[PDB]
Amino acid sequence: GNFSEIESQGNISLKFGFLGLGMGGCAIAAECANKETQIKNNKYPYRAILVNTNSQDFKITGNVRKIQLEGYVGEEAFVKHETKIFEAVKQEFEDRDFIWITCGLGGGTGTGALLKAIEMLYEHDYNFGLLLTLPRDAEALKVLENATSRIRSIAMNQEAFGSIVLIDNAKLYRKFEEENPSALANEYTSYSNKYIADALHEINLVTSSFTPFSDTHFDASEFAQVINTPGVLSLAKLELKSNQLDTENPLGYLTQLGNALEKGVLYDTEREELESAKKSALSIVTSPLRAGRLYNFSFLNQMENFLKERTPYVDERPIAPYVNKHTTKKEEDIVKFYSVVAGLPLPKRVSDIIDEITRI
Repeated sequence: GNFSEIESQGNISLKFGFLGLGMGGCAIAAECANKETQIKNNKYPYRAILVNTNSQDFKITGNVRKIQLEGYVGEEAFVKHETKIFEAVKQEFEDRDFIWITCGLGGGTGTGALLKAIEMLYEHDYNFGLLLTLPRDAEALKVLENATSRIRSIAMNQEAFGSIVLIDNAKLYRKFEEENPSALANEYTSYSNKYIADALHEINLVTSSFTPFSDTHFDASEFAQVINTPGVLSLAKLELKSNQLDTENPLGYLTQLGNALEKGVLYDTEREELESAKKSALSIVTSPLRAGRLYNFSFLNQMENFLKERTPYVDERPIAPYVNKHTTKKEEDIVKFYSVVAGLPLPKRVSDIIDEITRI
């Protein structure tokens, strides 16, 4: 999670704002807003407004704005402080390009308050999306079936806003374990918030920090397009050595790429759900020496066909080759892939719950 080298010489594509709701949501939002970079004249690129009831845990500059709902978060308390909530949005997010309403599902923040925030930003013409966590415990999602749940209205109105970035806590916890086998569970949240913040910051950075090798780009404007696409969005990342990108024995590297597309950075996507994507963008980044030998029609055409067959309904999916002119000798043979796939369907676990609600 250290992008100091890339930052000093690069930039971010979108000035993100984060509207956190509830503990988990506010925790993620705060972490993103606390983000410190070496980007020149943009030390703290992200801003956040944290909406939560009063609490000591709430223990979480000037880039952050806290809004207490008292109650010492439900639809009622949200609506009862909506004027102050919106005034803070009006005063803190004027220079933002995109707002992420950050909320935990199955947690202590109802979908009722979530829908009200979505209605707010929509009625006021903001560019915004959803950054939502799914609980490690399935049993926690049953809350979505409760009498006051508005998960169905949110799902049915996906076209009103941008991408829904889902975060699978079960997934991040395992990465946390396999990563830090000696750490205590009590340390997970910290790691998690940081992983989420880094994932979003990384793609935001990569899309405005390197030199395009061709006329095909995955730049700030294309990133904006994808991020503003309705439906679920999945981020994927892969690093390989030059010697594996052998277009004559494509299975090694393509197997790795296909696996990365399904086992994303924050959520896992089924082959059949990916096939359902509406938008797709992918960037490759490597050294000047490697770029010269790697970026030819054989490789790029092979890449285009592979991706086309996996996301058949994507109108135009750019394969954008880039060169990191600042690549060290040690990183010289490394080839990095950054993928964004948008307009994905909601995952089965959530989708089954919505269908149950429609029946009822």
